[PDB]
Amino acid sequence: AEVVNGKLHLRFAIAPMRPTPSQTIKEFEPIFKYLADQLGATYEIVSPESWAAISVAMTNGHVDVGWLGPWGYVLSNKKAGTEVLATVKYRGEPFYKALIVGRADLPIKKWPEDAKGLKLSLSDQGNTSGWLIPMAYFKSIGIDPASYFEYREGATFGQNESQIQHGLIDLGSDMDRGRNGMIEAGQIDPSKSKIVWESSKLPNAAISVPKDFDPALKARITEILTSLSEEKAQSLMGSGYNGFVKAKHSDYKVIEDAGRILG
Repeated sequence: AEVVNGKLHLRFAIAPMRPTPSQTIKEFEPIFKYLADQLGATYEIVSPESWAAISVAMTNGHVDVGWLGPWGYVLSNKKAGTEVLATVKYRGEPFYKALIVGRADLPIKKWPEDAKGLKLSLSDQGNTSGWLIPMAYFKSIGIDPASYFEYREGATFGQNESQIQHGLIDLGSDMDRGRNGMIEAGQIDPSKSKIVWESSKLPNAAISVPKDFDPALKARITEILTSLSEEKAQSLMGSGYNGFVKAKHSDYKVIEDAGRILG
């Protein structure tokens, strides 16, 4: 962050919460514009296609305020001391769940013991719900996805849902709040898929700043976001996202723990 020609400038970044960067920016830029306006700041914004990429951007000093996925925040905190200021609310709650979605007609009565050799697609290794949590689940039951499934990694949630719907894979990861938004936007036909597995509750996205971020600004940003009403917040964000709660590192313990156990 710097003051340019007397005017504060902020660099924003948004994780790939919606299926494409343009959708993500169109739907969530307004909360960032609001934030910048409360500070009298200019801004710039990007939304990378992968979850790992926004973590790396924050770690490598390119981002003043980032909306990071949980594992992206934990990784960046470990590497660079990135600080979480607040957690986003979805339907009024600072949590969400990971999914494994399957084709609607997939036999699953003995899941996942009846799924050997099926085509499973996980997301990039920076994706909490899309990679970290499902990998932790398989490892907890002694399954190595790369040798158990016809396995692919690195897909986006948009690719996973599309490929399931069109019969190109059997199984793919998603997150509940993400799937909800895709159904609400008419982007998938939910008759063609079903939830096969859901995780326990996970902490939601981490509104994050670099380690040495200006303390006065940090405090203002936190108050600006957390003081929003549900109605005002929702007016500025994609459907379902409707506020922020003050957060700290220990709120992400379950994610840190999962990452540790996977090495």
